Amino acid sequence: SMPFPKDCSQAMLNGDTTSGLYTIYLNGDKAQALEVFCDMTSDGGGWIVFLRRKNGRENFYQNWKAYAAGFGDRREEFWLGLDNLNKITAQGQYELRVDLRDHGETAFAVYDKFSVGDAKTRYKLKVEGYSGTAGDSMAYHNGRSFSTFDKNCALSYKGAFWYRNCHRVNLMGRYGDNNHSQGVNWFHWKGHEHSIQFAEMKLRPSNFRNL
Ligand SMILES: Cc1nc(CN2CCC(CN)CC2)cs1
Repeated sequence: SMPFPKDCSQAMLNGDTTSGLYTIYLNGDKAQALEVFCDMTSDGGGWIVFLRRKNGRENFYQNWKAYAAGFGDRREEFWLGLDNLNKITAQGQYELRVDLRDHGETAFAVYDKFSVGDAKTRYKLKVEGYSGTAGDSMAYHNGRSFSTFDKNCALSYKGAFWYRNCHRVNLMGRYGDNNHSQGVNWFHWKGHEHSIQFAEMKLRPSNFRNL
């Protein structure tokens, strides 16, 4: 086992094949512990989950400081934090996976390259190299800074995201809200008048597939 695994891929290879809460260590530093939910089952596992929507119990209409730090219950609905995502994605080349489920239908998107810049970039999104069944709805968002109501699409749609003008992905939108562009949307799968029941965003090293 690795003593200070830097992501859920290093924590998995530690043999641990059950999804749930694990400690990772940013940059392998024992003083930078972070509790994360590891999805150890989806497409070979090793995924740090950083967003989960499943029941509408948690409020995602939150401010910059909340999006920077993270909020919620890692075992249920939560947001890991942009500062965490920046520090994880700085460690190497990561891939993004998005898992969606709504009334029994499932879809996914993988982006071979995923990074989140630091606070001086307003946590700029990079997403490249799409494959999947959900449809490439993140391309629209590529290179955009993060937006909250206090730093306007966030205000106008009551969510938070790497907004442009405004969105094709709104996974931090209002749960069960089928009003145009208000809900948990992935436009190229279910459009803007269909709020998705279940959504996860997760990351792991892009080289995991052949390590
Ligand atoms: C007493 C505290 N509550 C939190 C909330 N959230 C931040 C940790 C995690 C994101 N990195 C999701 C949950 C942090 S410290």
